[PDB]
Amino acid sequence: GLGFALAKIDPELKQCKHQCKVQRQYDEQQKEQCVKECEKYYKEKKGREREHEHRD
Repeated sequence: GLGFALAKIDPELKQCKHQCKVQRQYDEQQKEQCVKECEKYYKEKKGREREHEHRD
């Protein structure tokens, strides 16, 4: 299919995913779980969402 597109998402995952990928190296499945938790915050709230944006 046409999965080449980056398909950017909300920035809140930028910082949370970064934290997951920088702290304690994780396998594809292990990193999937951390993203799942970060993504879960976004998913559950499903609102405008706000963050400090200390990093990036």
